[PDB]
Amino acid sequence: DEIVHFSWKKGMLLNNAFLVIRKMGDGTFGRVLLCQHIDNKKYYAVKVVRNIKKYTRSAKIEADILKKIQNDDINNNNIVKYHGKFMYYDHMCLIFEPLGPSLYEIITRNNYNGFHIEDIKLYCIEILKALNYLRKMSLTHTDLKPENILLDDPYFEKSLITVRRVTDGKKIQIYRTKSTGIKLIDFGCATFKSDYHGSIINTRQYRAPEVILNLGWDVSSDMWSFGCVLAELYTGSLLFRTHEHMEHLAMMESIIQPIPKNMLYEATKTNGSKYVNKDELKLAWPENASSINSIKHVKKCLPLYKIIKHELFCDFLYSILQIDPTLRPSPAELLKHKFLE
Ligand SMILES: Nc1ncnc2c1ncn2[C@@H]1O[C@H](COP(=O)(O)OP(=O)(O)NP(=O)(O)O)[C@@H](O)[C@H]1O
Repeated sequence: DEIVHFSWKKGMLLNNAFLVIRKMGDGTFGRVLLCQHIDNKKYYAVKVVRNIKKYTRSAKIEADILKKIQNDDINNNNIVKYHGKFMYYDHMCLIFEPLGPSLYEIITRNNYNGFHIEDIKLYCIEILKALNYLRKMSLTHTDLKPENILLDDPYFEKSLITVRRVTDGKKIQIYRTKSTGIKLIDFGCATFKSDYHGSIINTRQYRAPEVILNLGWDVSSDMWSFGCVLAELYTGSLLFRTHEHMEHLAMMESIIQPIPKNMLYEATKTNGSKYVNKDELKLAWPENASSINSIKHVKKCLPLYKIIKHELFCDFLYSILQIDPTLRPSPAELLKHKFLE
């Protein structure tokens, strides 16, 4: 529950500097409050991490990672501006720039309809600037999702526009934002090239095939998540609506492409073994399904080209959503794609 988070009140004075105004959002580890500094009058987003000692330790690592990637670009290379940290008694507090709602929240306000394709193009360019920078810093975010991409404008300036819905061609109204600038947040699980690599990364629905199949992962795993984000920005819904790995894997074959024979072979030697039919070198589907509903769910999955009506964006998305991680393009290469010109 969200009651587990830091107890606050309007008019609170944190560390003899920050005046609490309101709550901006909650995670599972931290509560983010909008604060005004009493010395400079500037506004900040203060993330108050929970009392627990293990979350304090990870927040320190998060602070450390954030500090390393702060730069002098105009838009901070589309990475959330981090200004420093302090302790409020037992609480770790991280100081950020104040940002607007997530791209997910905007989807929610738009009735889970996708953004207009013109706006998708611009969000895409801006997210890629951030990913290209992280690549140059040898950093894998590991938690790319529309919830972790915030609108640069904290005032959320928008107006209603008319769009033909992608599914049926029905004329509907959605919100277009004035600003198209974005910032990446939530660098807690972020991993440098030289650092330790965990077995499971990503939010389940944005998880890369090589992570699920336990084949080892690198910075190219972020690229798979990015493709899921983009599909969601277009349709307003998750590309992979699932809660278990086996179903998730079978969905990948129905929507994108069959899993490369070499990857299924390398999976038999790892913890991805339980997903592979060793003899036939194929997915253990529908053998290892959990119910008939799970099978009907995977059967109901349309291939990507039926979902993505735009031709250049479809080609763009297939480039990204490559099951083989070695075949995925880098952010630098994607910025040269015809769709973004
Ligand atoms: N700079 C910011 N400006 C405005 N809102 C923010 C900002 N940073 C975070 N938030 C909001 O606070 C929520 C939690 O931020 P986050 O850094 O993800 O917290 P966390 O608990 O450490 N990680 P997670 O458990 O994965 O959410 C986000 O989902 C946003 O809604």
